[PDB]
Amino acid sequence: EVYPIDQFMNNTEIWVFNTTQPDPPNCKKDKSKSMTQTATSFVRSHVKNGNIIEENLVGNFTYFNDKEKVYDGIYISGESSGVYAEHLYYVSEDKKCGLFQVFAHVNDKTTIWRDVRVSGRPEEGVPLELNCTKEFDEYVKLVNATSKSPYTSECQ
Repeated sequence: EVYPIDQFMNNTEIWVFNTTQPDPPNCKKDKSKSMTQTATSFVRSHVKNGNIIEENLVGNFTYFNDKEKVYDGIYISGESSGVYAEHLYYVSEDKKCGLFQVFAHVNDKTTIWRDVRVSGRPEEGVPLELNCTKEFDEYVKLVNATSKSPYTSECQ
């Protein structure tokens, strides 16, 4: 069914825990700032050559699903990795794990990938909901993609 991306993104820190993005930078995370009824303002952060880069972005809520009552996606203008749309298509029962379809365009090159994102700092001995990670693993096998985790406990 459909999970409110506006609720998932209303968390202090959302980390990219696993991704099929090719060669992803380390320590990818979003930090919420504020939301209106129709858009969220947030800081998208990652590390490049030891430097923390922070982009102040606006995600405009929209609908991938048919019934158009629950926001499940955002449009993004000017994102530095070329991501123009993100579709939240699954969230765990405990609301800590979310699966994303990511649509990107840079330099006459248009790509898609998928993420497991975690609504908080992952722990040492607390695994994510099994259906969440397994559904992602099913996709990774189906498209024969390579998956990587941008996260380490050393991430600021």
